[PDB]
Amino acid sequence: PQITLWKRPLVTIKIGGQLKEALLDTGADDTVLEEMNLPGRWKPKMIGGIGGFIKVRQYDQILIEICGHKAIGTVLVGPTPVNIIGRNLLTQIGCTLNF
Amino acid sequence: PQITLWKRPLVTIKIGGQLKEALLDTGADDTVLEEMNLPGRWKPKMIGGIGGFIKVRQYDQILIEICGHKAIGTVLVGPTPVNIIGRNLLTQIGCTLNF
Ligand SMILES: CCC(CC)CN(C[C@@H](O)[C@H](Cc1ccccc1)NC(=O)O[C@H]1CO[C@H]2OCC[C@H]21)S(=O)(=O)c1ccc2ncsc2c1
Repeated sequence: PQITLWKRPLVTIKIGGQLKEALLDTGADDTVLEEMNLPGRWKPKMIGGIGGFIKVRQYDQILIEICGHKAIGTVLVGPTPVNIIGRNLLTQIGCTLNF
Repeated sequence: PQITLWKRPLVTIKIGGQLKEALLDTGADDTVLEEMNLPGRWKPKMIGGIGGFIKVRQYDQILIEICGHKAIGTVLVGPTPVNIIGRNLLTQIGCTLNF
């Protein structure tokens, strides 16, 4: 699909058996999801943005389906106010900026 | 142009007659630039990011050229970690997401 930016680029994703709404975010290096109880091993990490840093849990090789396009990579879980699909997964679904 | 996302989508902008580097950030509602001097009036504003809220100076109707594409809109100036171009200006240059 083609997504205009009049409104936030929110799309439905599937992760860990759950459906969620997430932002297609070209400004996010990594993918950050709202707090969720994923299984498996993880590593602590801190990511910075406007307002400072938040502490997140890094899970590796996590499958996410973004509007039917499958992807697998690193997913950070923490107290983010928004589900954020970052460039690590946007590349995998063939997403591009165009103007 | 068509921009892939294997690298951070950085572009050169011209604002107030000065060239700068900025990040095309579809996850940002607004455009936020690092501390700089801008001519004209400004109002104190607050914006929230992943790490909290910050104080910014809001400049309205500012000319900004992004990759030779002209835009005129609101530009916030404050302690952002990176110069980001938000949807308020991305829409003006006809920017869309495509996958
Ligand atoms: C460093 C570049 C920007 C921050 C400057 C990075 N952000 C992604 C943005 O898209 C962020 C994503 C975002 C969206 C909404 C709430 C919190 C974060 N949006 C944002 O902060 O926009 C602000 C300006 O306009 C306002 O509209 C949204 C908030 C305001 S982020 O959320 O902080 C982020 C995401 C993954 C990541 N991986 C390593 S660092 C890192 C930082």
